[PDB]
Amino acid sequence: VGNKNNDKLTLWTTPDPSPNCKVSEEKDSKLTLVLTKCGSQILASVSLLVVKGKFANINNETNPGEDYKKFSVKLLFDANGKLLTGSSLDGNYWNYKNKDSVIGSPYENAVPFMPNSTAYPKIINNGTANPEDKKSAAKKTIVTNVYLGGDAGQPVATTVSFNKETESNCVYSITFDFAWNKTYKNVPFDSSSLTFSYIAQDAEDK
Amino acid sequence: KNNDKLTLWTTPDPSPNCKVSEEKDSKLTLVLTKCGSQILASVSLLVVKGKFANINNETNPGEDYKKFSVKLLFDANGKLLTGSSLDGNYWNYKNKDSVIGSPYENAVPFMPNSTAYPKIINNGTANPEDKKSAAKKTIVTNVYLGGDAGQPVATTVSFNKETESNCVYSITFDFAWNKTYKNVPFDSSSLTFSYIAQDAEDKN
Amino acid sequence: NDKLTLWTTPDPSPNCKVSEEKDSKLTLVLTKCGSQILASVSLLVVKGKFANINNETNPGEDYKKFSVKLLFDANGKLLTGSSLDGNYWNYKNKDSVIGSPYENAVPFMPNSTAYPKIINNGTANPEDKKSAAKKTIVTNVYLGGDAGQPVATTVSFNKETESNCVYSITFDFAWNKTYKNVPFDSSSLTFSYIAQDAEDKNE
Ligand SMILES: N[C@@H](CCC(=O)O)C(=O)O
Repeated sequence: VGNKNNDKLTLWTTPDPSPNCKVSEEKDSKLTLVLTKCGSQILASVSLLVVKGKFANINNETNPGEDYKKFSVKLLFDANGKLLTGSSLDGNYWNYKNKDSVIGSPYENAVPFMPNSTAYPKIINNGTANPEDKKSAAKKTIVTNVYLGGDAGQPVATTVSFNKETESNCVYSITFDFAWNKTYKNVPFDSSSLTFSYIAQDAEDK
Repeated sequence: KNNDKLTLWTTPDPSPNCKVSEEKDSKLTLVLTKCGSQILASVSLLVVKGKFANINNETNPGEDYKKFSVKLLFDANGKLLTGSSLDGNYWNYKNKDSVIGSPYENAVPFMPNSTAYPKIINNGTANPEDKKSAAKKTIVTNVYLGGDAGQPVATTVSFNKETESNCVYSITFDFAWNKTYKNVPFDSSSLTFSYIAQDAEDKN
Repeated sequence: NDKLTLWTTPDPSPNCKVSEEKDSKLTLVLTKCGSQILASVSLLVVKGKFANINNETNPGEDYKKFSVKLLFDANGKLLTGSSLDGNYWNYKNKDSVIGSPYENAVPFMPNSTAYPKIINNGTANPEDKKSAAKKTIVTNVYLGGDAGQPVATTVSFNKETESNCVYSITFDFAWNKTYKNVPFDSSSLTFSYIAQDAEDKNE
């Protein structure tokens, strides 16, 4: 209920979260996500440690199926930038920064942290596959690798997508898709930190 | 009014604004955000007509159909020069999802640092201690066509590499691929990068 | 722009030890964007073992990797065991450094909570498990800015204990290719990390 130390320029999970995320089951993972506002862009840092279930100890020798070689983590946001319930991330410690924790009250508005609707539109598809007015599927996308245990020999194909989701009537979204072709033998899903940026939505006029 | 001199951009949803093969054959979305001593940049390229709108290296083998470059040339004041791939009409400081009413006079603080990224590196028989870095002017990475991890494109961002139109600063995007792509539009995933900024003139 | 940048200078003299004293130029710029540091790093080695890599004539594993460490004290000052010399490691003034050594750069240090110095999980319950990998960024830089000359690059935060350091930034470089007369001249790498907060002043 009010502090001098709360910065509305950082929206985060806290830097050292308790289990806060669903990969396979409730609270089976720690998502560390920091969104820092640098004006027109968000500067983001993401790492995922899964602490129990299917992906806490990957073994594709003993679990060869394709459902054991990929998963997705979704953040769904409403018109005001609030986290919606169908999200992978629990909202309890998803809030503006105060020291190494969150502000006293849940945030009302985080639109300026949302991926820009104009740059990253949710998309309409009829007929005209190309009148040369065609809009970019890929632009909403960052494609890279993270590395399990910070080992360069354990890559995981990582796709960050902006405003790709429609679930729970969301207006904005950030999706992390992880997938690997290597057949990993007893490798915890513990991802190296990934820096990325996206163009920010502006605050509403009045 | 709402005009933000901490962002220099193409607008987030540009009309065709770029030449890859021919005039206005592509949409370059480039956002430069000033974070003091560094520029934070996001770039994506959609080509909407010509050679690279639908890559088919089965029907177009050989290497002029497997690479191209996009150049931004800047003068002493950071203004976009005419030989640039990018058209300057909607290259300007931000105003609420568009550009400011008038063309900018100065964007030096957005330019790649001359000291960090000197125009000409040629280390002679110079002493080791005096040697300058060719690679430092360079970022080497991949973007992915259609946001598909199986469609990589070797991407080099180069700073102050260009001499064209007697430019003092430049940003170059070189794209190339070895995969023989069958009907893949050049529609690149977004690339985040940073570079060291030139200081403002005089009393900075 | 000035107390918000901690750097090597953009065009440094030899300032770094890879094999021997002042055998390399580390360009490191740390820019404060509030809760995160925005970083650019590039390494040119100008003499010794790694100035002209030849793994045909020097096949051993000690010729195919090396590490560059920055060790920091409680106040964020560079400690002497560091690879980087502290003479031109300071807050920015134009394309150079301030007249006097800095007293405090805690707000540039990698967050202790996000990147704990010792965090090992013998007799830890799942919920209490701490991440080795989170302290890590793993990527490639490219020698000469050539896409055919990759170097596996790991940036690690608060991994070092040397000289009783409180914070650290480590650059590990390694390659499997057998390079024949390739100077170690790395392409620039952008990265960010979560920043330590300034300590509470007047309570
Ligand atoms: N270097 C500028 C900075 C302007 C400011 O910080 O307001 C000046 O003092 O002229």
